[PDB]
Amino acid sequence: ARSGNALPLLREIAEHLHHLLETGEASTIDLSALPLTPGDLEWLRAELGGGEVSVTLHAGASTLDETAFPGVWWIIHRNAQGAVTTQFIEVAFVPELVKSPRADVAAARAALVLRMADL
Amino acid sequence: ARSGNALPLLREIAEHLHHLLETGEASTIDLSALPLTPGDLEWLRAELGGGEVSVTLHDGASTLDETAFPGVWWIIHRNAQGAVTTQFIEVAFVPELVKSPRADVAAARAALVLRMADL
Repeated sequence: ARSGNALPLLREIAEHLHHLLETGEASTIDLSALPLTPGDLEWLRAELGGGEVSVTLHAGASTLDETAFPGVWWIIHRNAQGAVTTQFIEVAFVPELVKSPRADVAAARAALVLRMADL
Repeated sequence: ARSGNALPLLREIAEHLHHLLETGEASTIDLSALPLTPGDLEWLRAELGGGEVSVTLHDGASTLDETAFPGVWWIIHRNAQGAVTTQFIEVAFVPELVKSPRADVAAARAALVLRMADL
């Protein structure tokens, strides 16, 4: 039912939280790195619990849910039909994917300026 | 019923975007405080569109939605009764509210270390 791989997973998460706090460096754990059972991932999800912040990223669709441990985010990527393709744990103040990149923000401003000329 | 008074807001947004890029400083446009009609706000929300990131935060609940323009976010907080307490645009790389504070992450680390001893 369970592989026992889920607990070294918790120690890794704790180490990543330490790293985040000391360096500000975020990290990700690819859950497909280990052969986890529906049981392992199921147990890990239950241990981590649910937080107060839920994010949807539209590509397919991803969900980035803060667990009950602030700074620990459960990430599920799904295809356009809803099938899960990959799952990760990200240790971060906010997942990097949520942030608007600088080049995109500059291009946003340009788009807006152009749009203003047609209104 | 539209008054035409939301159109200047596109220029304001474009200026805030320039400011964010040049200075790294986020800005806000307090929509609730402006003399806009409901029609004006619907027009603006429709014009800015929906983007790649949607966030839900659960005191009452907030929605932090990226618009079609990267760096431009539409924020709404409702109290437990559903009443909007604030609605605003946030020009930022990520809204401040989604980030887990350092003190909360430090407590998470302590909690996880303690929990591991029980497994």
